This record gives sequence, C-alpha cells and structure tokens, in this order.
Amino acid sequence: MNPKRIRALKSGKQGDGPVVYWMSRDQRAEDNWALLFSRAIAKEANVPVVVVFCLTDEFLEAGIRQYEFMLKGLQELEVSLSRKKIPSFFLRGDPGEKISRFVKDYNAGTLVTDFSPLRIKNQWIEKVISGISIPFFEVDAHNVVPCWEASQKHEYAAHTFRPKLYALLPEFLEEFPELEPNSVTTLSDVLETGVKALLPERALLKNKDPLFEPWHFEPGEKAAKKVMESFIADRLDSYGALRNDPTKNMLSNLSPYLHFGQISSQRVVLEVEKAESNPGSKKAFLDEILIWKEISDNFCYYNPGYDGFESFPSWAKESLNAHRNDVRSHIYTLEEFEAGKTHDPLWNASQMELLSTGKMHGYMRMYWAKKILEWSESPEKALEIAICLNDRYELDGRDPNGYAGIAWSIGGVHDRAWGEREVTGKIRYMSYEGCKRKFDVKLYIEKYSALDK
DNA sequence: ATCGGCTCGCGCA
DNA sequence: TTGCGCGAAGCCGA
Ligand SMILES: Cc1cc2c(cc1C)N(C[C@H](O)[C@H](O)[C@H](O)COP(=O)(O)OP(=O)(O)OC[C@H]1O[C@@H](n3cnc4c(N)ncnc43)[C@H](O)[C@@H]1O)c1[nH]c(=O)[nH]c(=O)c1N2
Repeated sequence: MNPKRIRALKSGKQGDGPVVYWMSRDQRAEDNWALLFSRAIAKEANVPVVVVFCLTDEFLEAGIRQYEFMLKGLQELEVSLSRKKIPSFFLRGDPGEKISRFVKDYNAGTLVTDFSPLRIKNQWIEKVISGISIPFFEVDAHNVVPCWEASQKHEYAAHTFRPKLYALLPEFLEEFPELEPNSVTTLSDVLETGVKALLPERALLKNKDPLFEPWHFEPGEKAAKKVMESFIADRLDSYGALRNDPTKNMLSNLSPYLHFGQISSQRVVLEVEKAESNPGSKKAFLDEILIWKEISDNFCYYNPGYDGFESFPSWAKESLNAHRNDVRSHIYTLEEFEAGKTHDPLWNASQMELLSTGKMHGYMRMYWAKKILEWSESPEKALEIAICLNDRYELDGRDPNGYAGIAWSIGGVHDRAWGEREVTGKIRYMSYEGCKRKFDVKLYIEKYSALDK
C-alpha cells in the first residue's frame, strides 16, 4: 500500500486492543483503502479489525429518499463484513461524543477514519482527538490521488490542476488487494424509526401519493457494480457525444453510489481504462471522474467557506456586487422554486425531474442553478435556495461535488468571466433558446409535464 | 515576461 | 439539429 494515502492525525502509543475503522465516507467492503490499512495495522499486531459507524441526526435535514438509500446499503454491507469475520457496530449520536466513548469502552489499539473535506467531519475529528489517547490515522480512500498530495493549494481551474493530477496518476492508479478476513475473532429498528420521523416531511402529490420514485437506483455495493458494468457495456461508447442531452439516458448514473462510497472511483477508472471504446468518450468520462470529482474535494478542503459568497473569485464578487440593485425580471421564493411554479416550463421540468427521481440530468443542473440566480432578490438568496434544493432532494446531495458545482454556476468558481449582463454580471449565461439548439427541449418538458399536481 | 488557452450565445451554411 | 468561427472577458503559469 502506497503510504502517501495515510495521514497521521494524532500521534501516540499503539494500544494493545483491536484496530477501529471509523467508517464515514466510504461505505463499502471492497476497494476500500481505509479498511485495507486498518486490517494491515491489525494484522501485524495479531489483533482483529472492527468497523464502527455513527448514525447522526443530520438525516433529519434531508428526506426518506436519501436515508433509506443509505441504510439499505449499510444492511447489505453489514452482511458483507460479518462474512469476512469483521463485526460492525452502529452508534446513534454525536461522533465527537460517541466515538470517543466507544474507543475507551472497547480498549481500541489504534483509530482509523476515512477522509472527507466537509467542515463538520473536521469538527468531529478535533473533538475526537481531545477524547482519546491512542494513535489516530486518516486515509484518503475516495480519491485516486490523495487530496492533500495532488495539490497543496486552491486550484484556480481544471486546466491548472489537470497537469498536477496526471503526473501522479501512474503512481496511484493501481489494483486493490484482497480484504483478508479476520483471524482473531439494530439496523432494521433504526430504519423504521427514522422514516416515522421523516414521514410528516414527505414530498407528496395532490392525491397523497409520494413524489419520489424509488425504482431508478437500487442501493448497495452489489447494485453499484452492476450499474458500473452496465455503463461500460451500453453507454460508455456514446458518452462523449450524448452526455449533454437530457433526453437520452447516457450518463453512468454512478453519482448516488459514489456519494455514499458504495463503490470506489479508483475501480471505475481501472475498468474504464481497460475498456476498449471510442477514445473521445473514455477521455470525456475520465476528465469528469478524475479532474472534476477531485478538484471538488480540493475546493472544499482548502476553502472552509465553500458554501458561501465569500469563496467566489474576486472578479465575480465585484461583478455580482455591482448588479445587486438591478431589476430582476422575476423574483421567486424558495417555496415557488420548490414546487416548480416559475414561468419557465423547461425550468419547472427539471425541478420535477429532481423531485421525482432524486437525480437531475447533469446538463440541466447548470441551467437550473443559473435561473435561480437570475430570478431571486440577491446572490446570497440564490446561493441559499440553490443549496437548499440541491441537498434536500438530490440522492447525491450534501457532497463536495455539490458546493463546488453550485459555486461554478452562481459564482464562476473554476470558471472565467463572460460578457457583462444585467443582474448576473459577468457570470456565464445560459438561455432557453440555447437549449433549443442543443436537444429536443420539448421532449424533456413532455416527459415531466403530468406532475404539476 | 509575455501571452495562450480556459467545461456560454449566436449567425450561418 | 450540427460544427465552425467569433465574441467578451480575467488570469494563471509556461
Ligand atoms: C447545480 C449543480 C449541482 C450539483 C452538481 C452540478 C451542478 C451544476 N454536481 C455535479 C454534477 O452535476 C453531478 O456530479 C452529475 O450529475 C453526476 O451524475 P453522473 O454520475 O450520471 O454523471 P456522469 O456519469 O456524466 O459523470 C460521472 C462522474 O464524474 C463526476 N462528475 C461529473 N460531472 C461533474 C461535475 N460537474 N463536477 C464534479 N464532478 C463531476 C462525478 O463523480 C460523476 O459521478 C453535483 N454532483 C453530485 O454528485 N452531487 C451534487 O449534489 C452535485 N451538485
């Protein structure tokens, strides 16, 4: 294992108990550098490895759709793990308090957690270090090239990060070894409890039917692989040419699995690389899962204010500021945006895709966000509303790719200046008529019309 | 240091 | 649609 994937959080003396993988971002049994390191650390000490996961109360901020998708994954994973003789524990509370307690409770030898740039995981980690005395390690098991290794600074753009990343790919793109089973030796209640709490909040139809259609993405490590497999057989070949067409199902559809770590993106890269197809599609796809996925982790990790105005570049701050007092053609409230009551039937269509499938087509995510800027009273409100809806209804929400993506659309982060406009200033414009030239807009609106109810 | 090159709309064929 | 050349625009890093 490449030791540059390991960061030492808290130095100390190796206790003589088990090795504890605090699993958080990467909820998979396979292709998991964090669980592989733990087992290594375990194996030399002749102790077992165990996995702990903390079900916090953040689930009350989203909906049944994300929380059933996550728990059904953890149920499968639990089985996966016990078959490898690795027990799994599940705590319910504040990771700062519960993990600390647990580590003392079970006399853990060493502590290990996977990596995530989001503000709140570092808060927990800090709290955790004050509460323990054993060594504490962190492993990047989400990125092909560990976030802190790929760059030491905020990258202004893909085209600056891209040479830095591909120089290190030969070293970090590699196969995964086997999760060796242990040698030395309730989730269902939680899920029924959580839904009963979230139920008053369900996104319902007029006839009391749920909006959300749970059949588009089956959750779990197994299903995730079958999705990847299926993208490579049918859709990879056409990806470069039809990726940007909302009327063709030609995306990988991996982002819900990746978000929850139910499959490794290092694995996808390994499998796409070895696939023969259209070079242009492979190149198109690899740029998305390598450059754009991981510069997003770079963004949050070096900009703690990643979900606010002040993280924008100077030029875009200037510009939006200078157009704060422009007359907006339209001003909608969150509640109107939420229910698709704008004047723009293409915009409403894509919000109905969001509402019922929990995954809005990549290209329409750009449109969607910019019309929120154009049709709200201020850039901050735009940011607020676009974050709110993104995180509440996307299956892949509350994710670095989220904040980095919204910042692109509303703030030109990782983007450049365009012709000055009213209201949106120099931020990249997108039009209805421009979509008309690019895809059969009417089909798209047609598909999601019968939903206004 | 000096300037080439970065993930839209639109005219047009 | 489909692709090209052009525009408008701020800045990093050879
Ligand atoms: C307004 C808005 C909001 C969001 C986002 C963009 C925009 C404009 N993104 C990014 C992007 O829209 C999203 O990752 C894709 O829809 C994922 O779907 P597929 O895997 O089918 O993409 P596709 O199959 O084409 O790409 C495969 C993978 O490449 C990566 N990728 C693709 N587009 C990317 C992008 N624009 N930025 C970064 N990585 C990208 C992702 O890992 C994705 O799973 C995001 N992503 C996310 O998963 N959750 C979110 O909540 C958001 N938030």
